[PDB]
Amino acid sequence: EYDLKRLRNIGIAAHIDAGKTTTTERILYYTGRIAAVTTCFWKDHRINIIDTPGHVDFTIEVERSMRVLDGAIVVFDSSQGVEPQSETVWRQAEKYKVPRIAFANKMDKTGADLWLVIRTMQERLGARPVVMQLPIGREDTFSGIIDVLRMKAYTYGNDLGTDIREIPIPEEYLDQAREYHEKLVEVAADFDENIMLKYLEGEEPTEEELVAAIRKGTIDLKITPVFLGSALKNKGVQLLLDAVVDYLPSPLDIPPIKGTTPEGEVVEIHPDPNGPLAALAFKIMADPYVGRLTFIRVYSGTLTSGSYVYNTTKGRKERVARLLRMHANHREEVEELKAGDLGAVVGLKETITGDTLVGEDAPRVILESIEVPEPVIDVAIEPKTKADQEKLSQALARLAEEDPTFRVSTHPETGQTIISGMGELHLEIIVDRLKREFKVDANVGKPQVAYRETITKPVDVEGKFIRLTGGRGQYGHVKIKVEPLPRGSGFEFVNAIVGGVIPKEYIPAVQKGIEEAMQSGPLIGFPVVDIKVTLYDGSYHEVDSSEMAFKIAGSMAIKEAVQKGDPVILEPIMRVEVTTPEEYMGDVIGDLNARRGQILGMEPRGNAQVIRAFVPLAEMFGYATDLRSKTQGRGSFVMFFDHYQEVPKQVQEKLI
Ligand SMILES: Nc1nc2c(ncn2[C@@H]2O[C@H](COP(=O)(O)OP(=O)(O)O)[C@@H](O)[C@H]2O)c(=O)[nH]1
Ligand SMILES: [Mg+2]
Repeated sequence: EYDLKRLRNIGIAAHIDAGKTTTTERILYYTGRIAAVTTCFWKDHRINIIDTPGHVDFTIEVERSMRVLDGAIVVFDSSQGVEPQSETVWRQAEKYKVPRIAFANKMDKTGADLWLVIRTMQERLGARPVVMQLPIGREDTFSGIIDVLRMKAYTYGNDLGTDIREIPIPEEYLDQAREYHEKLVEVAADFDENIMLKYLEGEEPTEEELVAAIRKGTIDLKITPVFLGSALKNKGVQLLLDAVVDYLPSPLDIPPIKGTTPEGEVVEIHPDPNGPLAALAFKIMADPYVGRLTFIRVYSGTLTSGSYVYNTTKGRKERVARLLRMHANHREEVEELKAGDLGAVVGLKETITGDTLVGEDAPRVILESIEVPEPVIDVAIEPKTKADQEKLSQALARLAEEDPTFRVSTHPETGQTIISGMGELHLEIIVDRLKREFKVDANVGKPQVAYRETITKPVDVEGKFIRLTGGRGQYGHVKIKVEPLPRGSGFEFVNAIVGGVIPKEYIPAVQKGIEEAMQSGPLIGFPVVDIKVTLYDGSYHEVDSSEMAFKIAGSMAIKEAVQKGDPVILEPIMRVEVTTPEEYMGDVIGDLNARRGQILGMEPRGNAQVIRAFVPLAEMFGYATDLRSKTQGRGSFVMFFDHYQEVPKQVQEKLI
């Protein structure tokens, strides 16, 4: 019942509106006449449908899902052909090397043009599409579908998925079918030497010979077999299913994932169900009454229900309570998920997405790399009035338990609460989750960039606090040398206090006030960083001293030192990567340069080009629409944090 050869782990890549959801749903319908991953069945194949992100830019989720699916269906709206948006979702497939087939959807829709599609695919994407199918009918007359591989035709009696008849190819479409058949063999001839031979002599190849060669080329990323239909009026879905099993890869056809032994060495992980367990956790979902569901793909070895596993990322042993397969209609409990297969593990306390599971006494290997994102975007949230402020913090602190990659700071100047994430999009869904599904209404603020403040020469300063009746006596007096630290060494404190000069009991108070003051620098009231303070002197007033006095004396001192230390602002600098059609190389580079950018070099990927760059996060507000309207919809970028830099003198004189 389990055969790797017969797994088909796919995802459905689709443009907004192209029909992703409707295609997926109809695929579940047809496979069901018998959720992060939904399993189903087709002619003795298990298809695991990986849910891909609902818009392309979600870059992390993207990487995580493409990694876990094997093949893919790309869906096109055959009224537009390939859109700007359809182009972006192709590049992702191209980017992550995932073997693909196309689906010309919406064939019943006015403007339905198969060839509008096929051409844009060769033309704009450099795709080498192959006509696997011919349509019978046009728009509202789109009646059926011809298969030019097997030279059989299909007709659909209704929009419902209820009437299908295998017909002979109408004589009227018989010339065109014969045309695209020999072209198909012509294509398969590039992948099978004995089909070439057979081609040359006018010998018809076997139906299998032909499928195998299409498959081989689809998988090696050399061709993109193309199919069509209407998901909405149920036409051609079964054939597309058919195609998934035909041409789309099993766990075996794609090269194996790589991971790192604990000695630092990189290994290919090979899909042996009787080899060592190794598995990636790639999504957590909090099922209502089943519990906290944690979705995995198993790369090698077997995962057995009731067993104990070792989480190698968070180095702690977990226990696998139940194993589930999520179907369309129901949940199915299973004893075991073998190499190449997928599902959900129940129980599992401290495992978050990214985490690697191995089998207790198996190699302590690590599949997914490190970097936690610097929280570079801040956002303020005035609640309602103590109203939604009630449950927001309660919902924040469990939401911080399937995302460790975002800060929560209470801003102590004006008062609001501060969430700090990595991207604008990061903060936007965290906001839709706040308001929609955890019922928090509030004044959500505008995305401000996480600026910092530091000094550029050493200082030698003092702070005092001195009260006399108001209403008892107060005294605190320190002296500090503050010097610059290297970029991102952060805070260092040193106590060069002699002996009794400041009584040992007050040093904490000094440190507290120093830290307290460093949360608001003098330039733009942002956090102070990368400095080394040394308390070297001071004084005290013998009755009148106190923790309060020394604390303030430290705030004071610290704030003064920053004003004096030729202070400067630090801003986040992003590593940006722009995917442009080659015709816009120049006009896109100039814009980047115009955002104080600095180019690192364009390597081509596909028939596209990919420009690398450094650009201040501050200048990236609305790059998405700027690119779109400078590549004509066809551009797409990815940003990742790199480092902090001094702002130019111009920008400081501006931010204040
Ligand atoms: N005419 C037509 N409309 C379709 C077809 N497939 C999907 N749609 C429509 O496209 C709209 C959005 O579809 P959806 O699957 O949500 O697209 P998505 O945003 O890319 O996920 C819906 O109104 C669907 O009814 C099709 O084959 N023909
Ligand atoms: Mg959708």
